[PDB]
Amino acid sequence: VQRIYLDNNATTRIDPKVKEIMDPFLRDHYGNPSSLHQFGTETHPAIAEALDKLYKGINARDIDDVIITSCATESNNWVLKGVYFDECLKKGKNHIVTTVAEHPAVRSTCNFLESLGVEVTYLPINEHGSITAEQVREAITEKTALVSVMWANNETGLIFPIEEIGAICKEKGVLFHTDAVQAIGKIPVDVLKANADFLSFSAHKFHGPKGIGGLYIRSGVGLTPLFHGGEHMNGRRSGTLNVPYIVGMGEAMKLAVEHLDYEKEVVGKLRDKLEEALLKIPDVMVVGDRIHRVPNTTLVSVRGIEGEAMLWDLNRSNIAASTGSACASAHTAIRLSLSRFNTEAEIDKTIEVFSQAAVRLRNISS
Amino acid sequence: VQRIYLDNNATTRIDPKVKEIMDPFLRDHYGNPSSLHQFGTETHPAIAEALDKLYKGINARDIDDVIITSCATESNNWVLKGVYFDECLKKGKNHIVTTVAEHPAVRSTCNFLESLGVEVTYLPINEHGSITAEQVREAITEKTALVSVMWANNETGLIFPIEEIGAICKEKGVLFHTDAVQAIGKIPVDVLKANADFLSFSAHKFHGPKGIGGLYIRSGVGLTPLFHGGEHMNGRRSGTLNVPYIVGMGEAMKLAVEHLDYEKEVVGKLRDKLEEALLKIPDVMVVGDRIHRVPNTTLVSVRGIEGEAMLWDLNRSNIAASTGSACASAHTAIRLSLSRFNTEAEIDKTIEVFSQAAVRLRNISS
Ligand SMILES: Cc1ncc(COP(=O)(O)O)c(CN[C@@H](C)C(=O)O)c1O
Ligand SMILES: Cc1ncc(COP(=O)(O)O)c(CN[C@@H](C)C(=O)O)c1O
Ligand SMILES: [Cl-]
Ligand SMILES: [Cl-]
Repeated sequence: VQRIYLDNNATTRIDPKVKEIMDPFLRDHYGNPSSLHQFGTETHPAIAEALDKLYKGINARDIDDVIITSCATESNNWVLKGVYFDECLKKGKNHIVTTVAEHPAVRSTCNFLESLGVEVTYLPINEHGSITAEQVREAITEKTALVSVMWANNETGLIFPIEEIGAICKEKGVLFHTDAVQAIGKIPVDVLKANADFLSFSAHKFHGPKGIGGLYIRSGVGLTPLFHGGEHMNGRRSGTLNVPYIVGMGEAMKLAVEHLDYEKEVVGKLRDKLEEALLKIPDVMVVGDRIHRVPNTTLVSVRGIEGEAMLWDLNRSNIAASTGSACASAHTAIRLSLSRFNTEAEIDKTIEVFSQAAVRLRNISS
Repeated sequence: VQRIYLDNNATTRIDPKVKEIMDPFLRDHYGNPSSLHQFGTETHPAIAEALDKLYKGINARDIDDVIITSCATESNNWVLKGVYFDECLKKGKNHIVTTVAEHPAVRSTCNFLESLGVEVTYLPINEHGSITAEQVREAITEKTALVSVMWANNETGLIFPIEEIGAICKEKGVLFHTDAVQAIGKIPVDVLKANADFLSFSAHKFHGPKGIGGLYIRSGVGLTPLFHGGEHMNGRRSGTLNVPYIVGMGEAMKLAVEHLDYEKEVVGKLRDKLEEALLKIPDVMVVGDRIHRVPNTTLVSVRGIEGEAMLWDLNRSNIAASTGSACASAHTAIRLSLSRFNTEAEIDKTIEVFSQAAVRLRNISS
């Protein structure tokens, strides 16, 4: 059996170099880095190289922190609730502005904060598919504690006017956070260009293991810890370090940025090949803008066929893709998200199987 | 080089069967369980067997939840802060009772809760080395939201009068939580005998990977989530599942309980061998009770030699142990904590190296 994985915005395959670099810390070098003997200290070099790969991966400065978390969801919860106790409760700024397209890790936590009496403006999405950057400008009152905007959307792949919103947040003097999970590995990420005080990212989206993530914190920005115990990570996130996953996530970061040119020149080209081959068929239109998109994702709608149906028939031919709410009723569309491991042959066969399914389910609808 | 690891209360070695069972989910079966295609569903059986190994490992019922967390520190933070928003803020019960020997993951979070205006009684430790169970009885006011007591101490190995305290907490109708990290693998753990509403445990203490843990929640007990997003784990802890670490932690639980008789009949006997061989030398006395201790840990003090000194000289001979504050100034003592992989030969050589060091540093003190 030869199956084709086109759902890399749900999770990615661990790169062999990553599993490679992780194995020894699951095998013989199992010491706790917080220990003082050679079993602990023995682990510090590889840890430092990992963190340096991260700093250099997002262009963070040695003055800043790149705290290692359990996942991007922990990073988002820690940002929202931390700036809640920090600014909303203890500085009055009882307002947070974000988008309606944020991951449930953001939207749901902001919903909890509304439950705590916080006023939140969820910025409406336009027809182009992204935020204007001026929506936040007209949105920032004088009691906004934070602006949170994802770097790129997980369903549509649409990049957002970050860097611009970073400049606006610097101007009005307000905290800036970006869920950058779908940006790492796809497009370059610069915390300094973005004027971001907080940045989130999850490892299993650039071919690292699930269950580890990272939160970037600019120098001087305070964030009341989500994990108390105050021993690890300058006290900001307690708990024994996931040494293996840390190392492998450093290597996953490195390999991810070393394939950026490959991601746009090759992976994006296969995206254009598949997508363009797919809209040559009756009633199918891509959801959202096509120009400012991450190279690897396309989200297309189909005739009078729900997304889950094409997911089922595609699954029966061993091709994996997700759904994605689209335009209006929702109706659910197909999200196909490539990676650096897919080939053109897989793409041709995905167009074959796709068209066969389209006329199959489309004909059976009568 | 042959080095001897006697710091299993800091972390343990991943059992080969665990790395074995984990490998495929780092290799070919990398799908996100939240996905609907065969890559996601393909992972559900091994996940279910893992969770069943956990439930059966702590004698939890199918009605209860055993939520998978990032570590025991996340579990403790989630318990304290969750019952804070649940009971202290929204039921007035602005009081929490715990011990002074709790892990910093507990004590530090309770310190944060005091910062939020919560009254906390940190129960004093006695000369026997444990809590009375009646200390909580005389401590439970009518506005206590929760009692938190570790099952066994990480520095001394002393088991605590759990089950008794569980009965007291059932009587006065108050929430009961136990940090059971040092109990798993060492002694049997029964949530039903303990009348515990919340139980914490970390995986890397029974030969699983660092960076995954578990929190047991009795049926009907509400706990406002620390991770919002509400997709995973009945919504109580969002974030993509650490499929590999979940599987391996299930197997680590299983193998841990299948070696309980070996842990007491063999590992405890090697503990008694080393410890008894060690107090035959001048001014050294074990810290705390010797009867009700986990089979694997001993904490001994030495003459006029700080603990860190013996740690250094032992490290130079490639033997790993930790410290542990003891009695009075502190002075710091030696914590040696065994595992199921140590042999008698290692113990004899640890007594040799130990005595040589004792007279070495002891003589140089003049
Ligand atoms: C009782 C107890 N609870 C919780 C923890 C922390 O577990 P995590 O790192 O997975 O959150 C520990 C670690 N102890 C080690 C640090 C020691 O005592 O040396 C512990 O002994
Ligand atoms: C932008 C973004 N942030 C955060 C997350 C969650 O990451 P963790 O599970 O490591 O916390 C995701 C996952 N997306 C997947 C679920 C999807 O869109 O299908 C995401 O796309
Ligand atoms: Cl918090
Ligand atoms: Cl909370």
